[PDB]
Amino acid sequence: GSGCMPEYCAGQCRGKVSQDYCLKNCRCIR
Repeated sequence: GSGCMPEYCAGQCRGKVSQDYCLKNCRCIR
């Protein structure tokens, strides 16, 4: 995606689904 690097997403957002919301769309899931 755009607006966030993969290392920013996975370094703080848990698991694989919350990471994948950040990778596609730059948000983290509930």
